[PDB]
This record gives sequence, C-alpha cells and structure tokens, in this order.
Amino acid sequence: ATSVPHPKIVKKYTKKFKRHHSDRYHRVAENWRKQKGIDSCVRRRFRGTIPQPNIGYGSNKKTKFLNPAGYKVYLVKNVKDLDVLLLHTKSYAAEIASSVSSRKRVEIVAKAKKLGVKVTNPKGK
RNA sequence: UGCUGUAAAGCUGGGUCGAACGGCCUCUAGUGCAGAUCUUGGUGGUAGUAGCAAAUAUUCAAAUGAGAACUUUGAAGACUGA
Ligand SMILES: [Mg+2]
Ligand SMILES: [Mg+2]
Ligand SMILES: [Mg+2]
Ligand SMILES: [Mg+2]
Ligand SMILES: [Mg+2]
Ligand SMILES: [Mg+2]
Ligand SMILES: [Mg+2]
Ligand SMILES: [Mg+2]
Ligand SMILES: [Mg+2]
Ligand SMILES: [Mg+2]
Ligand SMILES: [Mg+2]
Repeated sequence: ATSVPHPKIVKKYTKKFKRHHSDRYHRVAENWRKQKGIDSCVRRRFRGTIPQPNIGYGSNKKTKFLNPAGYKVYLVKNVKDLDVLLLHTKSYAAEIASSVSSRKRVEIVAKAKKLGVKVTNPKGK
C-alpha cells in the first residue's frame, strides 16, 4: 500500500442488499426497503431468504471509508479544493467532480501531480 | 466503468444531451409509494385468436386503370312481384 499503513481491509458483506421482489417486479426498485408485512418470510427471517442490513455488518473503524488502495476519497471541484489535502497526501485521495470541464480538470490533475495528491479518476476527459 | 456507506444513499468512467446547477450552516413544507375493485395516461399476453355465416345468385367478355371478385358498358342468369 502506498498510503498510510492499515490493517487488512475486511468487508463483511460485499454484495448489494437488494429489496425483496425487486427481481419479481419492475415497479419494485432494488433500493433497500425493510419488509413491514405481517406474514413476510423475509421480515420473519426464514431460512433461505435474503440477508438484510443490520449494524453487525459495520466496517472496522480503522479501515472504514478506505478504498482498496488505502485512501479516503475527497471530492474536488477546482484547484483551490486540493489545498485541504496538503498535509494528508498519504491518507486522502482527490476525486475530480464529473461536472468539471476538461480545462479545469487538466489544471486540477497538473496541480495534484505537483502536490503529490493521488487522483482516483485521473483519466476521464 | 467503478469506489464509498450496515443502510436510506453519495460520488465517479463512457455514451446521449443542450442551459442552467450544486456543496456546506440554517429556515420552511403541498417532502419519499407496490398495493387503496386508487386517479389520469400509456402498453401487453390473450391473438393473427373469437370472428367477418339472416334477407335464393351470380357468370362471361370488353372498357378504364399501376393495380379490377367488388367501377363502367354489353351479354346472360335471377329476384322484389303493384
Ligand atoms: Mg403472523
Ligand atoms: Mg437552448
Ligand atoms: Mg446555495
Ligand atoms: Mg402529499
Ligand atoms: Mg405505482
Ligand atoms: Mg404498502
Ligand atoms: Mg388498478
Ligand atoms: Mg386504466
Ligand atoms: Mg378463424
Ligand atoms: Mg355469427
Ligand atoms: Mg319471383
């Protein structure tokens, strides 16, 4: 890891918690919703039903918010936004906003390279 | 295209697009939908399916026309039957 050393990052659940019957119906979106029905097999946690979000799956507080490279990602919209990462170049990486123009994005990439800040999306436009 | 969050969700690559939009501290509310034989609009399967069967009945040729069972004319065969 090129970042500040950390314990091995553990993700207790790596899949996506998908709402019940978002596979059965198009009108039911995958965005997680807790079943509230009286008879629900999922709300009652029958064997074979889907896993549900709960606080037990919470991430280790020491590896939380770190991408696989070990950085915390901070959203940057202009070159002056990189100033808050001057003393955190080994623990925070910059991500250039999607609505930044191709010109200002070139300026942000050039200044980030000058400052040693890592950029999570260094290619797009 | 991926990343972050247990999650509600946030951010991001590519494509499309064409004029506005967001983060943060607060304020406010007509603020979150799968259901209500919900409302309005739209769209399926059914399905090229049910069917297009009352009132006797049409046929040959020529003309016209891109195209004629169905139009026009001629010839015939019929019917309504005062
Ligand atoms: Mg019960
Ligand atoms: Mg315009
Ligand atoms: Mg504002
Ligand atoms: Mg309302
Ligand atoms: Mg609905
Ligand atoms: Mg409901
Ligand atoms: Mg209905
Ligand atoms: Mg309707
Ligand atoms: Mg038929
Ligand atoms: Mg019939
Ligand atoms: Mg007679």
